[PDB]
Amino acid sequence: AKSKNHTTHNQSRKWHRNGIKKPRSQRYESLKGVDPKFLRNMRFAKKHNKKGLKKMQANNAKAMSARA
RNA sequence: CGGCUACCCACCCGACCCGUCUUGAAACACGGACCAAGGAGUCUAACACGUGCGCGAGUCGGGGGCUCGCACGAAAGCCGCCGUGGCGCAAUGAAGGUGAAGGCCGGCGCGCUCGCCGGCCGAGGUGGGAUCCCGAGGCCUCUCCAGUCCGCCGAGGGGCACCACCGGCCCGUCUCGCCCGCCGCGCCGGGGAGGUGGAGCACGAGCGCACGUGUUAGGACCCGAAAGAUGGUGAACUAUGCCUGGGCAGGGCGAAGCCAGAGGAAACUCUGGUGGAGGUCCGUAGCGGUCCUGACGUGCAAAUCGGUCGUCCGACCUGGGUAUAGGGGCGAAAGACUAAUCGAACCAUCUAGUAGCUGGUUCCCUCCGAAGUUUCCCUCAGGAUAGCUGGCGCUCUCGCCCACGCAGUUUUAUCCGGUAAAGCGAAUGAUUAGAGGUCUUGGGGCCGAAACGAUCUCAACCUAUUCUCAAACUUUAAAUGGGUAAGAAGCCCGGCUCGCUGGCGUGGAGCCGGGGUGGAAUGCGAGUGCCUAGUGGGCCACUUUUGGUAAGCAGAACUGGCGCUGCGGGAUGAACCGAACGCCGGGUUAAGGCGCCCGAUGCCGACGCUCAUCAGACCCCAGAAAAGGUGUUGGUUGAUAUAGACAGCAGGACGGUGGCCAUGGAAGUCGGAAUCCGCUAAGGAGUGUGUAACAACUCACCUGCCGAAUCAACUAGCCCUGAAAAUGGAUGGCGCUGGAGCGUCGGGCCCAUACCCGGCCGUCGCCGGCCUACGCCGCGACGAGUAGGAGGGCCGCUGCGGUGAGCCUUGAAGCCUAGGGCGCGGGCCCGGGUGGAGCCGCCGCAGGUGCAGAUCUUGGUGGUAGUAGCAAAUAUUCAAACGAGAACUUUGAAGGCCGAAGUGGAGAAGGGUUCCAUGUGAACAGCAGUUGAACAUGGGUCAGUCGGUCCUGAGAGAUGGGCG
RNA sequence: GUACCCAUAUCCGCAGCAGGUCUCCAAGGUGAACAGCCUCUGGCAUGUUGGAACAAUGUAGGUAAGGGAAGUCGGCAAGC
RNA sequence: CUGUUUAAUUAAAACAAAGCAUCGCGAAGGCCCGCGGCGGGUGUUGACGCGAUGUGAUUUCUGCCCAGUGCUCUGAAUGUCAAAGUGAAGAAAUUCAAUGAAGCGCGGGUAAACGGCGGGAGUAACUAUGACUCUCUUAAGGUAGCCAAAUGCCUCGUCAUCUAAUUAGUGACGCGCAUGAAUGGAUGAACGAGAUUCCCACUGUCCCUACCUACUAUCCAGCGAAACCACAGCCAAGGGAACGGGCUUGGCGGAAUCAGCGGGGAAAGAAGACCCUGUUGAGCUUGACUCUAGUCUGGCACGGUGAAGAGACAUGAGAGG
RNA sequence: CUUCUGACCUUUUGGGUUUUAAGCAGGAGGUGUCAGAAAAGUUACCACAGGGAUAACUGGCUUGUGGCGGCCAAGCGUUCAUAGCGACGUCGCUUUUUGAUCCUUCGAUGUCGGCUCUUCCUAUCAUUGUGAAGCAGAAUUCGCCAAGCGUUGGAUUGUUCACCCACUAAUAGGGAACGUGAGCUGGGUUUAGACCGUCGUGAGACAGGUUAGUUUUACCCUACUGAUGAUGUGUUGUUGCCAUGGUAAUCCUGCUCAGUACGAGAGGAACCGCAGGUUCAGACAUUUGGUGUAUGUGCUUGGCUGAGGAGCCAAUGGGGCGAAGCUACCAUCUGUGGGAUUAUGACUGAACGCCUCUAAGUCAGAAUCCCGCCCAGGCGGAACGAUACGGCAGCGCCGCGG
Ligand SMILES: [Mg+2]
Ligand SMILES: [Mg+2]
Ligand SMILES: [Mg+2]
Ligand SMILES: [Mg+2]
Ligand SMILES: [Mg+2]
Ligand SMILES: [Mg+2]
Ligand SMILES: [Mg+2]
Ligand SMILES: [Mg+2]
Ligand SMILES: [Mg+2]
Ligand SMILES: [Mg+2]
Ligand SMILES: [Mg+2]
Ligand SMILES: [Mg+2]
Ligand SMILES: [Mg+2]
Ligand SMILES: [Mg+2]
Ligand SMILES: [Mg+2]
Ligand SMILES: [Mg+2]
Ligand SMILES: [Mg+2]
Ligand SMILES: [Mg+2]
Ligand SMILES: [Mg+2]
Ligand SMILES: [Mg+2]
Ligand SMILES: [Mg+2]
Ligand SMILES: [Mg+2]
Ligand SMILES: [Mg+2]
Ligand SMILES: [Mg+2]
Ligand SMILES: [Mg+2]
Ligand SMILES: [Mg+2]
Ligand SMILES: [Mg+2]
Ligand SMILES: [Mg+2]
Ligand SMILES: [Mg+2]
Ligand SMILES: [Mg+2]
Ligand SMILES: [Mg+2]
Ligand SMILES: [Mg+2]
Ligand SMILES: [Mg+2]
Ligand SMILES: [Mg+2]
Ligand SMILES: [Mg+2]
Ligand SMILES: [Mg+2]
Ligand SMILES: [Mg+2]
Ligand SMILES: [Mg+2]
Ligand SMILES: [Mg+2]
Ligand SMILES: [Mg+2]
Ligand SMILES: [Mg+2]
Ligand SMILES: [Mg+2]
Ligand SMILES: [Mg+2]
Ligand SMILES: [Mg+2]
Ligand SMILES: [Mg+2]
Ligand SMILES: [Mg+2]
Ligand SMILES: [Mg+2]
Ligand SMILES: [Mg+2]
Ligand SMILES: [Mg+2]
Ligand SMILES: [Mg+2]
Ligand SMILES: [Mg+2]
Ligand SMILES: [Mg+2]
Ligand SMILES: [Mg+2]
Ligand SMILES: [Mg+2]
Ligand SMILES: [Mg+2]
Ligand SMILES: [Mg+2]
Ligand SMILES: [Mg+2]
Ligand SMILES: [Mg+2]
Ligand SMILES: [Mg+2]
Ligand SMILES: [Mg+2]
Ligand SMILES: [Mg+2]
Ligand SMILES: [Mg+2]
Ligand SMILES: [Mg+2]
Ligand SMILES: [Mg+2]
Ligand SMILES: [Mg+2]
Ligand SMILES: [Mg+2]
Ligand SMILES: [Mg+2]
Ligand SMILES: [Mg+2]
Ligand SMILES: [Mg+2]
Ligand SMILES: [Mg+2]
Ligand SMILES: [Mg+2]
Ligand SMILES: [Mg+2]
Ligand SMILES: [Mg+2]
Ligand SMILES: [Mg+2]
Ligand SMILES: [Mg+2]
Ligand SMILES: [Mg+2]
Ligand SMILES: [Mg+2]
Ligand SMILES: [Mg+2]
Ligand SMILES: [Mg+2]
Ligand SMILES: [Mg+2]
Ligand SMILES: [Mg+2]
Ligand SMILES: [Mg+2]
Ligand SMILES: [Mg+2]
Ligand SMILES: [Mg+2]
Ligand SMILES: [Mg+2]
Ligand SMILES: [Mg+2]
Ligand SMILES: [Mg+2]
Ligand SMILES: [Mg+2]
Ligand SMILES: [Mg+2]
Ligand SMILES: [Mg+2]
Ligand SMILES: [Mg+2]
Ligand SMILES: [Mg+2]
Ligand SMILES: [Mg+2]
Ligand SMILES: [Mg+2]
Ligand SMILES: [Mg+2]
Ligand SMILES: [Mg+2]
Ligand SMILES: [Mg+2]
Ligand SMILES: [Mg+2]
Ligand SMILES: [Mg+2]
Ligand SMILES: [Mg+2]
Ligand SMILES: [Mg+2]
Ligand SMILES: [Mg+2]
Ligand SMILES: [Mg+2]
Ligand SMILES: [Mg+2]
Ligand SMILES: [Mg+2]
Ligand SMILES: [Mg+2]
Ligand SMILES: [Mg+2]
Ligand SMILES: [Mg+2]
Ligand SMILES: [Mg+2]
Ligand SMILES: [Mg+2]
Ligand SMILES: [Mg+2]
Ligand SMILES: [Mg+2]
Ligand SMILES: [Mg+2]
Ligand SMILES: [Mg+2]
Ligand SMILES: [Mg+2]
Ligand SMILES: [Mg+2]
Ligand SMILES: [Mg+2]
Ligand SMILES: [Mg+2]
Ligand SMILES: [Mg+2]
Ligand SMILES: [Mg+2]
Ligand SMILES: [Mg+2]
Ligand SMILES: [Mg+2]
Ligand SMILES: [Mg+2]
Ligand SMILES: [Mg+2]
Ligand SMILES: [Mg+2]
Ligand SMILES: [Mg+2]
Ligand SMILES: [Mg+2]
Ligand SMILES: [Mg+2]
Ligand SMILES: [Mg+2]
Ligand SMILES: [Mg+2]
Ligand SMILES: [Mg+2]
Ligand SMILES: [Mg+2]
Ligand SMILES: [Mg+2]
Ligand SMILES: [Mg+2]
Ligand SMILES: [Mg+2]
Ligand SMILES: [Mg+2]
Ligand SMILES: [Mg+2]
Repeated sequence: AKSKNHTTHNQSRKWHRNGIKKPRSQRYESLKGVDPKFLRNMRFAKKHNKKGLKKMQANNAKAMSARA
């Protein structure tokens, strides 16, 4: 009662049927796992961007449109 | 005259018997004698997903009620103040409980990491994103003005679905914090800011019906066990008691008791009779069954027969009645017997019990098409999980100087490794040998009373060297290989925000706006989701490799193949070498081959080698080495030959010197040291022949005749030796020798389903037409296939609603058919003949729906075959009769057997009319029959005194009683 | 109740199956005898068929010159 | 010894058996059955009996071990000790303590109860063998006997006899792998359908076969099946699932047959009884696991009357260091 | 599941207070078969579903082990490497030893040994023909062609093997599914009974020993043996031929040769021949012996026919003789030559001016081989005979024409 124990034959020819493609990798990669201190920085950074970035950036857009 | 045909026959070539387990099937693996009918994935519940329909934040009457009692009405219809209820619309906590809105602007409180107020909008934002919109400019017959109208658009705008990310909100917890509320001021509530767990929200998509697939529970694809439980039936065989009856020829051995005689003093002894005891001896019936391992062994028989046997007054044999009943009985004990069954009887039910295990698993065509691997399991014949497959789609991309994305690939850069190899005078580990040196000893020798007093030697040590190694060593270090990059997600500029960081407006991230896509080669359409079958027993080949002596052995790596696969070669084959398959006509080739089987060299083919008394003849491959050859053929390196070798013929083979060792010979000749010189042409102070010794003689050495190559080693091609196995045999055979062998090649030639060209069918894709739009044509690329999956079937069987002014007694169904056809088929249509009363087409619908098998079930018939076989116990013959008919019936005669423990005369149990007569001879009697126990008709069993009835026995059984 | 078989053909054994089954009566000769053999009373046609011939092998039986276990696991079988 | 047994493979050396032992029990008992009752059986019985075993005539014998394992007797002797009962803490559920039946452990006996019975080293005026001596050691270390046996591996042990020759048979030897005393040892007249060897007589068992009879078998008259059967049946070699009939290449091959014969058809019988797997079972056994009838105890009821003594509690007085 | 810890935690079901219990969060108590069942043995009385995924028997690959060889030459062999051996090493062959593997069969291939019987191999024990020896003769040893023909009788053990006695010319080695069970035998192994020893507390085990223990069927096809036959020649018969197949003869002794050769002697040959024998084959029955049912003859037991006479029955009643026939190595008879050649020995003669058996040529040469002699004669053929009345016929050769 003895059988062939382990092999890796006929494995590459199975793997390359559908193809060994890459893992997609879309834009704006997943941001979990990054440094919590940096993340606590960047969240308040974003919400205060969206808070105070109206007036002076609108001024600078008017200024750069007047220049060009 | 034409004709395909399931008619028959001839011929060439191909051609092993199907189904399944299997890596492998024609297998000396299993199932199948033949034929007809039956025969296997159904139904319900539940779930998931896809599909079709209706309604839609709803939906559903499936439970009831309502209508007159009408076949189809067990239908259908209605309810809505019948929505009770299911599922969903809201999740989350263990629970107490709690429970999804933000954005934009203006202002205030220190706008302070902070809260409040006022207005408006309303599910935030970033990058892609089908579509839509706008549009510079572009183009339509003289020049001006014209409008629709035409179409491409660089670029720009809003942006569906969906994807990716950030931000927001709810609930549970954790951390840090301060403020507010007051049916009552408290170990009371409410709130804030962060990081986390959630099956969440972030404008909802379900519900009902039906169909498909898959999974699970059910007898659940079909058949299959040894078992277990419940409840009953058996002691007619057998086991053992008990009761009541029955049975056992003759003989041999000769105890107790007795008698007589003799002896003795007594005790008692001796001799001859009588006597008839024995779990006693030979042997009959009876009972058993040892041996022949005899006969038989599809028998006479599901345990017999024939010889030969054991025991027969006994623990004997035996009939009837009666008792003991299944985990129980009984057992002189063998686990034997208990109705042909016993190491747990028989019958029915639970029961269609269970099975990871064998066997089977029924119509066609089209398309796609595997795996025998990872992990886990009391897992190792199995399952779950990934991987491989198929189906269903969906989202984009095309068509009208350049795209998106991708890659079993290369290049250009750039990293990584520690194997092949190499290395030890580089570490570690082993290891050979020589040389040099003088510190250290011990040990040898010598000068010496002794002294590192001096010296020689030894080992050890060190120094540079030298030979060989390493999977568990290494400085070095390949080839093959692995990753990344080769641009708009990128550059560059400018600015805002940050509680993070901090000399610094510093760093880093994020956000916003702007600017310029031509950034290696080559090829292609890509991305993505669901469901899920089969698979989880492998094997071979090149190369690299582990264990082993080795294997057609076991175990690995990379790639291919076989399995799942044909075809052309290797004769024959799974795996080899070419090459992969729709059906065909022409041409060409591949791998191979061209004496003849057998298509092609039937070339005035090229060059050489080899003769075998066992030749040789093509990867895998199907038998051979070490060694040797003056067999021949090349080749290498030397040595001789013109001042003549080489072998052949001819001449000699001395002298100082019978030199010396000896006096056994030796005057070169068994043995010993040696060894010079002269003459020459050269002689060896003599190789040997032979006289025991003296001697002729030769060899070494020398010279003539001679005429041109010769000698010695060594090497590799063919061939030979080495070479021996069982039935007679294998380059395939026949054969084959100026080849039909070996090696080198050439020119022609042969052919596979490969390639090309052309036709035809189908699939797929890309379309085209306002012609069954589910049809029609057009274009082009392709078609293999087991397990498996889908699609189509105007394939088929049976039934139901609809329809064909369907079909038929002027002949339907079914059956047969050397008849005519169609389709690639499933099958069908017509003709002809039987046949005698129902049948089909189409659109839907619903199934107990299609046979070769399952040692399938039932029914029938073959081959074997007019065969084996009608043989245990001696045996018949003649005449006559009745009769269609006489080996068997009956009578006579004759000859026989059974031979009184019978083949006789009568009974018990059992059988039930068989008893008897008459009549028949169809079937039965295993041949026949006038016969019978066969069939048909009709008869026969007479009792106070024969027995049952009556009695009790072994026992069985009722009331009283007790238990249940 | 009373027939009949009571068994190599009326029972059981799947049957007209050499199997099995309970008892009584039992002559003459030989002989010890109901031993085996032959007759008599009393039954019977040879046991589910016949004819022709006399091969092998058989199955049952019987002899053998010399030697007497040499055969064979064994004197098994047969013979004394 | 006679007897009996596995009917349908064994006839025995097995079984019983008389004889010998051993054990329980004086009836409110032993040993059993039974679902149940003082229901049955032994029992219509009473130790010369009933019940349960071992051994197996007589004759002669019955050795040594209580360590293990059983069995048994003994005492609340004292550790362990279950319900119920007592007492304490607590609002109570509950908790704790003391007391403590059987049994277990402690102690005694038993081997005609199961069973068991050593190995070294030296040592005698030729060598060997070794009575003796020392040591470790167990509970005891095989005593009387007996043997290459039915028990002895090595093994065809060694010697003698038997035969020409003997792995056989007998007789003796004994540090006997691993003999042995009721697990019975050793003899032993009679008898074994028991097993083995040799001798005499006898013979077809043989050298060596031959013949004869009966019944078949043969042919014919009649009447006639069954097993089995993919297809059918000539061989060599090769390859192949590795030993073809069928494939390939060769050898070759005439219809239809009868009587034989057993080489083949890996013939036919039978889903291998040997082996392995199964998470398939049944017999059995015990110091496997989980239980249970039966049984031994303790408690509570049925369950009463009379007398006496005490353990300890309840109360207070006196001694008490 | 238990246990412990943490919160002024939650729930403890009509509402409260307290005990208790449940819960959240995180630590421990174990699953060593370690992703975790709680677990002893035996079956020879066994059963069931299966496996050739998996042993025992053969077959196949392999050749360590076994057996059989070859090369080199240190030595042994009085001297002397190779007459005969040969270490140290080394290369092979064999499948008759054992082992390895699991490829085939587990819905069965009957398993050891013996008896009988056929054929084959050669790695030759003897015989024929030869060569070499440390071959004087004899007796041996080693080689070559060579498997034609032989290779026995017995005691033991079941044996293969082994060992022994005796014969012999010699007691060679093997294969064919470890040939051969529808041929036997069943002694052993290998069931169920039983005993003994060891082991196990036990059911029981023991390639430890002893003993008793059912061996099935052929009529199918092929093969083989034997017998009818079948095709063509018109029929049919006689006489025959031979293609092909089969093959059988073999060995020893005595007497002369001769106690001669040879040998110091002890010892001791060979050829031709002449007698026989062994083994085998083919016959045959005059003799000898069997057989005996001419049921031939004559005794004889018991019974039967009244008795003598004649007979009969007793599964051929017994035994005494015995015809014919069948038969025996238990009687007798017969068994035979030609050719090419192998091994070897030579001749002539080059290669190689010599030599040489070889290179071309030749010769002698045998139990081998083939044929003769001897068996059977084919989908093989000859030569010859007669070739169909009766009453028409019928049938042949020749000529025809339709
Ligand atoms: Mg596997
Ligand atoms: Mg299987
Ligand atoms: Mg296999
Ligand atoms: Mg097949
Ligand atoms: Mg089959
Ligand atoms: Mg069959
Ligand atoms: Mg049918
Ligand atoms: Mg509601
Ligand atoms: Mg059970
Ligand atoms: Mg039961
Ligand atoms: Mg019952
Ligand atoms: Mg009875
Ligand atoms: Mg007696
Ligand atoms: Mg006697
Ligand atoms: Mg007798
Ligand atoms: Mg008798
Ligand atoms: Mg009997
Ligand atoms: Mg009998
Ligand atoms: Mg028999
Ligand atoms: Mg027979
Ligand atoms: Mg007697
Ligand atoms: Mg039972
Ligand atoms: Mg029975
Ligand atoms: Mg079923
Ligand atoms: Mg069933
Ligand atoms: Mg597995
Ligand atoms: Mg797919
Ligand atoms: Mg490495
Ligand atoms: Mg290396
Ligand atoms: Mg499936
Ligand atoms: Mg599997
Ligand atoms: Mg392998
Ligand atoms: Mg394998
Ligand atoms: Mg497969
Ligand atoms: Mg493939
Ligand atoms: Mg292929
Ligand atoms: Mg081919
Ligand atoms: Mg080939
Ligand atoms: Mg082929
Ligand atoms: Mg073509
Ligand atoms: Mg070519
Ligand atoms: Mg040709
Ligand atoms: Mg050469
Ligand atoms: Mg040849
Ligand atoms: Mg296809
Ligand atoms: Mg009618
Ligand atoms: Mg129709
Ligand atoms: Mg029809
Ligand atoms: Mg129906
Ligand atoms: Mg059906
Ligand atoms: Mg059918
Ligand atoms: Mg089928
Ligand atoms: Mg069948
Ligand atoms: Mg049938
Ligand atoms: Mg039939
Ligand atoms: Mg016959
Ligand atoms: Mg017949
Ligand atoms: Mg008869
Ligand atoms: Mg008449
Ligand atoms: Mg008449
Ligand atoms: Mg008759
Ligand atoms: Mg008689
Ligand atoms: Mg009678
Ligand atoms: Mg009849
Ligand atoms: Mg009549
Ligand atoms: Mg009558
Ligand atoms: Mg009647
Ligand atoms: Mg009267
Ligand atoms: Mg009376
Ligand atoms: Mg009663
Ligand atoms: Mg009467
Ligand atoms: Mg009878
Ligand atoms: Mg009888
Ligand atoms: Mg009488
Ligand atoms: Mg009388
Ligand atoms: Mg008298
Ligand atoms: Mg009869
Ligand atoms: Mg005789
Ligand atoms: Mg005689
Ligand atoms: Mg005699
Ligand atoms: Mg013997
Ligand atoms: Mg006898
Ligand atoms: Mg006699
Ligand atoms: Mg009895
Ligand atoms: Mg018997
Ligand atoms: Mg009693
Ligand atoms: Mg005694
Ligand atoms: Mg004792
Ligand atoms: Mg004690
Ligand atoms: Mg208590
Ligand atoms: Mg005491
Ligand atoms: Mg001594
Ligand atoms: Mg002793
Ligand atoms: Mg003798
Ligand atoms: Mg003997
Ligand atoms: Mg002992
Ligand atoms: Mg003992
Ligand atoms: Mg034939
Ligand atoms: Mg063959
Ligand atoms: Mg092969
Ligand atoms: Mg073969
Ligand atoms: Mg062979
Ligand atoms: Mg066959
Ligand atoms: Mg053929
Ligand atoms: Mg025949
Ligand atoms: Mg036969
Ligand atoms: Mg089976
Ligand atoms: Mg398993
Ligand atoms: Mg059983
Ligand atoms: Mg409560
Ligand atoms: Mg309450
Ligand atoms: Mg695990
Ligand atoms: Mg068990
Ligand atoms: Mg037993
Ligand atoms: Mg296998
Ligand atoms: Mg095998
Ligand atoms: Mg088979
Ligand atoms: Mg068989
Ligand atoms: Mg066979
Ligand atoms: Mg021969
Ligand atoms: Mg054999
Ligand atoms: Mg036997
Ligand atoms: Mg035996
Ligand atoms: Mg036995
Ligand atoms: Mg016997
Ligand atoms: Mg035949
Ligand atoms: Mg001939
Ligand atoms: Mg005579
Ligand atoms: Mg005579
Ligand atoms: Mg006579
Ligand atoms: Mg007389
Ligand atoms: Mg007279
Ligand atoms: Mg007379
Ligand atoms: Mg008479
Ligand atoms: Mg007579
Ligand atoms: Mg003869
Ligand atoms: Mg010659």
